[PDB]
Amino acid sequence: HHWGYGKHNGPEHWHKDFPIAKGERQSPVDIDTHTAKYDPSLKPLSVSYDQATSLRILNNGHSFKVNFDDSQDKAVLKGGPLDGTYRLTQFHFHWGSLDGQGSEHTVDKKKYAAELHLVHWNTKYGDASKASQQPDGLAVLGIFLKVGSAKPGLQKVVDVLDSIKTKGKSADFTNFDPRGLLPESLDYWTYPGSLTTPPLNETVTWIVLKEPISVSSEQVLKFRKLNFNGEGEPEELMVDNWRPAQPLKNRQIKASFK
Ligand code: NA
Ligand code: NA
Ligand code: NA
Ligand SMILES: [Zn+2]
Repeated sequence: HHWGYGKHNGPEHWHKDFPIAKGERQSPVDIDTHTAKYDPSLKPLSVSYDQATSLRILNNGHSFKVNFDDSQDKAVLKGGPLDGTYRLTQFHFHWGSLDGQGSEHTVDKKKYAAELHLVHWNTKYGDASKASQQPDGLAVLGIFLKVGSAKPGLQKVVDVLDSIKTKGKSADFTNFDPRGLLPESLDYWTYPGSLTTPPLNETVTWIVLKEPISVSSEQVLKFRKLNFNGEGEPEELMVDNWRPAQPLKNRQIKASFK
């Protein structure tokens, strides 16, 4: 009886195995754009992805994930709310059964069709496992997806999904450039939060970009052909793999822009 997104194992059940699910710094949250305070001292955000080296893509039964070779000082996030340097290790997505839902964060209660999470670890902790345990160990760059015009840089991802349809499948996935997934603006909101999947560790600085990327209906439809199940099991489409907004509790969301 593994955690998932269904009626009997979904987000409302997670707290039994992972009591931190009811903690003080859980993610995602609704971003109240009127309450968020512009912070004129945030340093400029620096997203330096030109030497990123992708390795493999996987269906883990909960999302699809592209892992990067993070053994060297390449693809890094710094500045903004962050102290030091955070190294990209993987990205994955959350998406809906319909275009009107799928994101984890919301903006004034608005749900986007999907959300991209680029996950980075603080290099002061040596690798991602140790970093994942520290209160300032991880930084996730979150990017909303809306349905409209195609995102050309997503197409190479979309086209490999047929090869990882079911849980447990993986494939080599080299030379993917995550710069092709970024919007024009780096305007963002930031707050202290958690992983949005078990174990829900409260170790993430969230940086959520204001500007969504547009992807086509056809691109997101291909996400929805993935399966939660393993090969040979009854087909359950991988859709609505998003955790809803959690209580903000005492937290402040800061804006990088006026
Ligand atoms: Na990792
Ligand atoms: Na853009
Ligand atoms: Na769900
Ligand atoms: Zn995620």
